[PDB]
Amino acid sequence: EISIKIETYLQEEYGEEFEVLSWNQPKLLPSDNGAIYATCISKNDPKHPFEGSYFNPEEPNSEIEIIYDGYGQRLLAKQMESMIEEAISQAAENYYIQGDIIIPEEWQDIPVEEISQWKNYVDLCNQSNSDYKTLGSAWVYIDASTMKGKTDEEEYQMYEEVYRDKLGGQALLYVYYLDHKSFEKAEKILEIFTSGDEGSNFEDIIEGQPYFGTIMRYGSDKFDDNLEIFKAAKQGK
Repeated sequence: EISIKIETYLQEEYGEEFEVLSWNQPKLLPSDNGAIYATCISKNDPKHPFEGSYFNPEEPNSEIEIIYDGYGQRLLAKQMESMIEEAISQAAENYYIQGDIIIPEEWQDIPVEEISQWKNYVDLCNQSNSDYKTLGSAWVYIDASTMKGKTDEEEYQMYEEVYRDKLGGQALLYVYYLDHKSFEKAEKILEIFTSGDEGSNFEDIIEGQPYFGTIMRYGSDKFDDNLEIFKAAKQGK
């Protein structure tokens, strides 16, 4: 089975045990043996899945080939999530922070021990004022019923600090203020699918809910959208 091959590889490669929640192999005919896209979790971080790209050869008992396992990428997402959580955990009780960091083909060969250190990743991304890479995006989903009463100014200031002082490059922030029941349904989907691959029913749950979307550009200490835009977005108008 393809799942067991992927699980066995990840465990042998990284020491921990993993689970392939699901996998996908787009192809028009069953005869095509295109790339296999697997949604995986480590048992130690079971609520935050990551995608890996594999090829499974034709003949029997074939050892699975790795296009890109996605684990170095996941470790970078885990850190992005952690740094945002330092602010989000003071703003609300229930939430889901989804890191969306994509390592390009050029860097996939870099050893995981090297690339997974945030400092090295930022160095790789920040080449010049003309040659830079967006570090990533954070998709934060908050249960609006469980806010901790920090003022809008205090909340915004904390995010500004994470993006300016902690992340260290060009990055985007999305904060959805979902109603309780919406959040709880959302969370169940986010636990088993990666960023962007949540599905149409997820899009239906979050549609119309108030959210704030912005970017802190390369060489900028502030977000493109000021406090006033944040307050308006948080109400929804």
